[PDB]
Amino acid sequence: PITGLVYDQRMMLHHNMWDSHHPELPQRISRIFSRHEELRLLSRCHRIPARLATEEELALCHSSKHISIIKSSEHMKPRDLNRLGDEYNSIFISNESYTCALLAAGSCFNSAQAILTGQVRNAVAIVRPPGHHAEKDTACGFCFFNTAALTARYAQSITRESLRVLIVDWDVHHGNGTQHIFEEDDSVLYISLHRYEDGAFFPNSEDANYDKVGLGKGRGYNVNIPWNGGKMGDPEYMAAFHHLVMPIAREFAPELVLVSAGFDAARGDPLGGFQVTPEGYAHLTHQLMSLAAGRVLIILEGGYNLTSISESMSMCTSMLLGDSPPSLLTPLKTSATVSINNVLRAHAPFWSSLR
Ligand SMILES: O=C(NO)c1ccc(CN(CCO)C(=O)Cc2ccccc2)cc1
Ligand SMILES: [K+]
Ligand SMILES: [K+]
Ligand SMILES: [K+]
Ligand SMILES: [Zn+2]
Repeated sequence: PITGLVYDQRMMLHHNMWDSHHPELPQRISRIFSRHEELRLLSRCHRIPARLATEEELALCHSSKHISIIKSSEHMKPRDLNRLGDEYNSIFISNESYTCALLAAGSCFNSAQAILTGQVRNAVAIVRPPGHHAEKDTACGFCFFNTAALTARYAQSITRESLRVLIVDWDVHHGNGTQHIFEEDDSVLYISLHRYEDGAFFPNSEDANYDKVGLGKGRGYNVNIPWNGGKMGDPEYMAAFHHLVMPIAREFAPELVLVSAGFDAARGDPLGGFQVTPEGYAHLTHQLMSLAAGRVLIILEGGYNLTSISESMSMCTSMLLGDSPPSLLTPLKTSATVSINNVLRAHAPFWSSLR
C-alpha cells in the first residue's frame, strides 16, 4: 500500500528563449515538487527514478517522421528552432525540449511499471512538457509526445495488448491527441472534461464535442464532456463525475487508470478561467481510486498558476496516500446541466449504466 512519485529537475531545462514569461514555465514542476516537501508528502512516497523514453517506445503512438523531426531540434540554432516551432499550433522549442519530452514519457513508463509489477499501488508523475495535445504525426499546444497515450500503450506492452486502460483527462483543454490516438480502440477508454464554448476555446475543433463518441470498434469508448457558458467549478465537476465519469468507468472495469491531470481548470488559472478548488481535485482523485483496485497514475499536463497547481496536485497525492478527503450541493450552472444531459443522451446507446 505504497504511493510512488517521480520528479526530475532536468525537465526544467525545456524553456522559451524568446519569451521567458511564457506560462509553461520550468518552475511549474519545481514548485509542485517543493510543495510536496513542505506538506511532508514527499517523505511518505516511494521515489521512482526518471528515465528517457526510447525512440521505439515513442513509436507506440507516434510516426517515425514526427520523432525524427523533434529529435532533430536538439542540434538546431535559434532561428531554426523558431522556424520549426512555428510549423505547429502553439509550440516553442529549445535544444533541451526533445530530451525533456523523453524524460516526461520515460518517467511515466517507470511509474506504470512500478504499479503493474506491484512495487506501488498508485503514483504521481510531476513532469513537463505536457503531452495530451500531441498527435501521432505532430506537436501541438506545448506538447511534443503524448505521454499519457504512450503510457497506456507501454502498459499494454508489458501485460497484454487488450489491457483495459481508462484515461481521465481533467485538464481544462480537450486532449485532441489522446482522443485521436485511441479513437478506434475499445481497450482504452478516453474520458475528457473540457471547456469548449462551441469551439471558441483552444484547441478550437468540433472534435471536442459530446457527439464524438469513437469510431469502429471504439464506438462508445470516447467520452467528451464539453463546457459552454463560462465559469465552472467543483459543483459541475462533481456532477459530471457522479452522472458520467464514474458510472461509465465502473461499466468499463479498467485494469489501470491514467489521469491526464492538468490543473488549468483550477481557481486562479489565467488560461482556464474555471474555479475547481484543491479540495475538488482531492474528491475527484478519491473517486478514481475506487477503480482498477486502486491502480491510478496521475500525470501532470497543463496548469499555469504556480500556487494553484502546487496546492492542487499535492492534494491529489495526499488522497493517493490514503488521507481522508477534505470537506467540500451547490446548484449547477444551467448550461452545465445541458452539457451533462447531452453527453448522457450521446452515450446511453453504449453504456447500460446510463439508461
Ligand atoms: O496545454 C495547454 N494548457 O494545459 C495550452 C495549450 C495552448 C494554449 C494557447 N493559448 C490559447 C490560444 O492561443 C495561449 O497561449 C493564450 C495566451 C497566453 C498568454 C499570453 C497570451 C496568450 C494555451 C494552453
Ligand atoms: K480535458
Ligand atoms: K469520434
Ligand atoms: K477510445
Ligand atoms: Zn490545458
